[PDB]
Amino acid sequence: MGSITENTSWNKEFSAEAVNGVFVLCKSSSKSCATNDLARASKEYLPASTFKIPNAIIGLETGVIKNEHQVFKWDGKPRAMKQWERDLTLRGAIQVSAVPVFQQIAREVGEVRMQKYLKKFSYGNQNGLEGQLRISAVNQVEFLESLYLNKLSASKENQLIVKEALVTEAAPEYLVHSKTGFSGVGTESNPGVAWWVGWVEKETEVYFFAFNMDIDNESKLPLRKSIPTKIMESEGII
Amino acid sequence: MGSITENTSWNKEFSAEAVNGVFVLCKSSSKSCATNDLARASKEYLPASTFKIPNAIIGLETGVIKNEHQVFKWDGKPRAMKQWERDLTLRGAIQVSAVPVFQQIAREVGEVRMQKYLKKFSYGNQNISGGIDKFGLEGQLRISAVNQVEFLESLYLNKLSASKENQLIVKEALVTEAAPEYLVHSKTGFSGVGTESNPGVAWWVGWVEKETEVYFFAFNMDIDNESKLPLRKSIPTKIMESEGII
Ligand SMILES: [Co+2]
Ligand SMILES: [Co+2]
Repeated sequence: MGSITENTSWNKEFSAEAVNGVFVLCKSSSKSCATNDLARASKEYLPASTFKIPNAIIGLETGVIKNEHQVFKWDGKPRAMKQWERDLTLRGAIQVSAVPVFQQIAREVGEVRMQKYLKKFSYGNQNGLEGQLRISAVNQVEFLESLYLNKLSASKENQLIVKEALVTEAAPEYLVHSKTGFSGVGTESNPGVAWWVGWVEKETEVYFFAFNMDIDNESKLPLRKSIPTKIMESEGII
Repeated sequence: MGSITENTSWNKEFSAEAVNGVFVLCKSSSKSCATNDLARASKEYLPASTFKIPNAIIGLETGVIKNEHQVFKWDGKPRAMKQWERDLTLRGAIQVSAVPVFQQIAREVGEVRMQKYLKKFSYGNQNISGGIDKFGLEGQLRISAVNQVEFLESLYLNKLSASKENQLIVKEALVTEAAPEYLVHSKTGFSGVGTESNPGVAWWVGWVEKETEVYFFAFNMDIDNESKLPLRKSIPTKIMESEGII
């Protein structure tokens, strides 16, 4: 966000769970973010399901998604996960991380048009067989800020629609917009990535966060939520 | 639309607690509603804090509220509730039910423009007389449950005489519980207590997004004792739970 600061005490939470990752946190009025690893904060990883955010905005922007009330009806073919084998709203599709739904959105937007929006959005970047899209935590928090401030190259309507769909928790005092990613299990040599991106609105303040971690045990996935919670709890947030 | 339908069956929980109230419930796809009392459903009551919903939209439309990231700054003047003595966002001012913040908005909106948008929303009997900004809590403005539900349907579907973006802002301001399987939008209302013949009213109005479906509700009850209040939340819940919603 301009200047990024190291908070090495955060690493205690990671080390207690034997997890290699990075948490990035930004207070909105600060225009400067904090982290546990300076080098890993700006390091680019596959967005996985977190890509469903810029996906949903382009999908609306192109008219591929007509409006917020559009249902994505199940065609009949057996999908990879059971949770996906039902009709879905926009929030439904996002929260169950229904890949096929967004694959179909991605097809009828197009590879070139998608790329045009990703450029404008400044969402991650590309790299001679393919070169998959990767994104840095620093880029996530920058991304979500522009989404929150309504400052993306999209209508405010379309940004607002996606934001409600990103609502994951709600209490009288705070509102949590978040999205999870998981690229798959990996090895110790070559690990998968787990994401949690979002922001926490509390009081008159806003905190943007991007967390990622190496994952080589199925069982450690839920840690993508406890590490960022325990840090934000002791920071004095939630 | 479709219809409303008395179902005395729900009265169970009301008798259970000696509560004179009404629930309206409406399946959106079915385009139809269901209640315990057709008579009380159409009976118009003081909106109280449920009135913040319209006031938010009128405030956004009129430019009074600049946008969703507007901060309503606390001057340092004492307020009736500890919870109001802090700076507030839109969601904040709606959640803690901050009377003075919204009273300020009503006054910057004016009687004229408050009539304008309230006419356009078909909000209640639309009658705002008496006091420039008291019409919600202890004024002349009154609204039915069915009307609440009607209004809230128009909000969900962005059908109001107000821009979509302002409609979406307030819709987010109303999120009160989020789960993977469903989302919840509501406001509470509460006019006061006691009798001297005439008892107070207590509202809970919202809608629930469950899978592909969505259920609109408005609820009110008669309150003469302060304690039976949480039943404004719990009773409508218990019924939705039985009907299989949450
Ligand atoms: Co928000
Ligand atoms: Co909603």
